Amino acid sequence: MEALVLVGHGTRLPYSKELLVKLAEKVKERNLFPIVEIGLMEFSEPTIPQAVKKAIEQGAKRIIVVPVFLAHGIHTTRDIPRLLGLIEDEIPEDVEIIYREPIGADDRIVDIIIDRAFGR
Amino acid sequence: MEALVLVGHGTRLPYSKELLVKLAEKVKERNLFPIVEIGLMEFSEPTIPQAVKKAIEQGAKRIIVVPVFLAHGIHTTRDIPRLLGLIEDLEIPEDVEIIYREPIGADDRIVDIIIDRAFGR
Repeated sequence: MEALVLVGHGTRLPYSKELLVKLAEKVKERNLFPIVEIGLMEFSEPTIPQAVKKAIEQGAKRIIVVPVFLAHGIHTTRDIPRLLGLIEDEIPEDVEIIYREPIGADDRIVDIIIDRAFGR
Repeated sequence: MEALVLVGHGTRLPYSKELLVKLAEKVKERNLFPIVEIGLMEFSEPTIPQAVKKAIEQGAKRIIVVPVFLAHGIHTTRDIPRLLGLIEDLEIPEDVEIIYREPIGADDRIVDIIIDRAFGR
């Protein structure tokens, strides 16, 4: 009934898509959602529309889209919302898209940054 | 003696720089480092070279540069390392040493954050 779709930038290099895959893999083993799908905005498949369609196919009526970006930007305020038909200018059913918020300057980002400083 | 320099993409929108600022503020409040500086790769000040120079001025000899990016990419493999003179293409004293660190990557804590975000927390 619920689907989590992780969505990321995507690059020509593969590292952007490896991350999303890894993250999706880690959320799967937490057994929080029935369906979990990734979608990359550019250069790589699956594409955001592809992910959403796949989630619908597996029977989800709540599609939670989470933007895996540190900071808001044009990609999150325009590009992705369009792709999701949340903004004027992929057509869903009676299903509902719930577009969530980016990572932002979470306390946990500070935690991670500190470890990185020390090579952990 | 040691400086943490947080380095980010930078955009024409301000959100990227605000992120860096907030993070730097939080690191300051943890009292782990003497000098803490942010540098944005494009479109904004301070610039990476500016941040490194500023850190040297305040007297640091260990410059820890952390790339605040989720994933490696050309910006972290090439652009930033050039700006740091770590890779053949501003100018660093013999006294100081750059320690270029690693990105966030698919940390367990990123999964934690993602879940909270999914729930509107």
